[PDB]
Amino acid sequence: GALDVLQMKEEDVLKFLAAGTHLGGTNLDFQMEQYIYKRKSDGIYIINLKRTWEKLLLAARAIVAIENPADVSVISSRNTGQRAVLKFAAATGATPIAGRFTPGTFTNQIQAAFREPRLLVVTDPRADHQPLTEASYVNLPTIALCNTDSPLRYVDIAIPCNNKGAHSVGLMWWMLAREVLRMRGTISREHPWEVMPDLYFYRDPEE
RNA sequence: AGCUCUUUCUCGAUUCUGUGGGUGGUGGUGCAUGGCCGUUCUUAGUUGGUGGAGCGAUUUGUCUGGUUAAUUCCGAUAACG
Repeated sequence: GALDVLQMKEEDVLKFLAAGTHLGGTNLDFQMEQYIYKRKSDGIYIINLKRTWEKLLLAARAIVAIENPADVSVISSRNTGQRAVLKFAAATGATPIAGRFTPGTFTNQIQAAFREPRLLVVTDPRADHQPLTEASYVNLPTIALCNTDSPLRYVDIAIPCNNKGAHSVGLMWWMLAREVLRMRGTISREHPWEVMPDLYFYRDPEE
């Protein structure tokens, strides 16, 4: 949005630059091309950082529009997102799934794990492909974190970022939790937040 | 064998006689059947419900690999129980 109260600050841009979020792959799909700045002299694509913040605020404006927070479902089958989705679901009251998704969880009405959500958020479209393709049987809207070579086939909001691993995946979930809590009125739009980004990251060498 | 022939005593409504109808049969059909037994077959095999795939007969589950006397376990996984 145009508003100064929604503008991206210097201190967020430095946190993007320090985590590698702007660095894509060596390949580009034709659906992702509008999110790209340029290709480097070494064959790597640069993701446009202002495009990310608009698509992330549009995603937060979808997540705030659900009146019961337990109706939102959150997923990661790769390890680099598992701590991050568990912390996101603690900060705001969504339902997490981590590890293997069981086929038929959304469509086998009798099943012990059966559930019926209103919104679905996924960490990587190529890896999390079962809950994406299974959402096509039940009228379920979708948000996803997309790299330059991600296949867009059932996602309705794609957020441009490096999703390969490490600090970049944890930072995106932390920043999405910050803005949903801000615009619902639970924390300040000006005072810094008490939760450090480093709480969401995956398994750097411990000692 | 009073079976039958000659003879001349005996019993007492129980039988005899014609028609209808029964009853019995190690008689016929095991290619009309039940029950029982043998064999395919001594091996590891077989099947619903709800979900997914095909216009359909059908299929997945019931598996690439390792392990076991074993569809026995581990694990993998559009299937779950």
